[PDB]
Amino acid sequence: AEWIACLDKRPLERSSEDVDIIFTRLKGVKAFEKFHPNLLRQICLCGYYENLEKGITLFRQGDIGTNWYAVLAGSLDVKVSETSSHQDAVTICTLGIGTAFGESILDNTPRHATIVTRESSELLRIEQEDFKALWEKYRQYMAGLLAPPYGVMETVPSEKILRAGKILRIAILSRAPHMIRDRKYHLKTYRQCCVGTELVDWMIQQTSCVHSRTQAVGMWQVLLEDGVLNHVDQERHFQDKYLFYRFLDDEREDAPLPTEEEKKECDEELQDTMLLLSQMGPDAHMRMILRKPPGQRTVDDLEIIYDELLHIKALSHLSTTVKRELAGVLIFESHAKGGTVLFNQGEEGTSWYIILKGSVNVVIYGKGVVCTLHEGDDFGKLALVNDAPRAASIVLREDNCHFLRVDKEDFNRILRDVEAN
Repeated sequence: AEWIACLDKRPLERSSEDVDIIFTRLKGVKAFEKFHPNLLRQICLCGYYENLEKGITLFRQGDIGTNWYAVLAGSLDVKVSETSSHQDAVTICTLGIGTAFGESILDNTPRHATIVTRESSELLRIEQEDFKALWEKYRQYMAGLLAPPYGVMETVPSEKILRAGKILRIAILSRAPHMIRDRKYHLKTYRQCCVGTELVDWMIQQTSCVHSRTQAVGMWQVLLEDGVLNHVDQERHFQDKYLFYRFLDDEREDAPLPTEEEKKECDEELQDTMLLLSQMGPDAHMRMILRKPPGQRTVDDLEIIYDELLHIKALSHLSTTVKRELAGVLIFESHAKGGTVLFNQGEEGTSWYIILKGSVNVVIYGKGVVCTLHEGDDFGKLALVNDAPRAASIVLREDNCHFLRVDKEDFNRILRDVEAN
């Protein structure tokens, strides 16, 4: 609440002291995590703070705009009308925490849409003049965030996960050496690998009971999806079964040994590693489960899914019992190539989408890109209660986008199923 007072101060009277407090609060904004320190600094020096209650119209389709924004909290509905009356505006999508919008002020272009707060919200705003100055001075650090024509239409293991893989392999080679070895299966020999069930066994017994095998599976998956732990053949998902997996370091015949320094390192630096995977586990697990058809999920899968839906803000306007039923019906879909068209304006639709990873461009004929959506954002909700065709097109803005999808047939079945009480 301190940063708010800093932003509520005049720009010219802001000490680099204030700038530091505002900076800290803003460094975490999804749309900012890719900003050059100096850029995010300028913003802290010229930006303002707005707190809006639900139901307020920030601005209207057809007007000349005055500010650029970043959602700090709450969410907003983007509405567009095909007529001349705002009465005919339908909600196209919803913007959430971390998303920015309003860049059409750069060339004085009239707003393509009407934005209405959907709930109590907090925004960071930058006025026209300032924003234009910033854009000219930090363009290359923005061309990936802004919709065309101000930005562009579109745009191996991790480093942390690659370290956890290292740290576990040594703890296993240290405490349970017998776990990594050549294994004979069917007149064939698999070199230096581990066994699914035994990895789970070992994870549970190490620090923290981890409470369950399922939890363990999610945590190992975190490594297998990032490529540090791979199924001896190719499988994309980790299974608590008699299947062989291999760590990266064991990819070559000859391999170095944890030369004490590491062991000393692993020793101390292992505890947090488990806690880290523990945190990152539930997600990886859900995306592995949702790949199973609605009728092939165990009582346990649905719980793992449910647990995670509770963290999805786009679903916070739904009853617990409703979200419970949703786990057995949710659909998951990813697309590897940017430029891919999820659906086009004019097509029938019956699906509501929520973004898990990536971003998309919302295109409306004759106008172009009216706004870009990111993680946490959702679109197509109108298709769950209305038969009108898609009022816009959705195009992937980058590679490897993940989505959560809810279809109208399944949503209604649930809504009435819950009327049975």
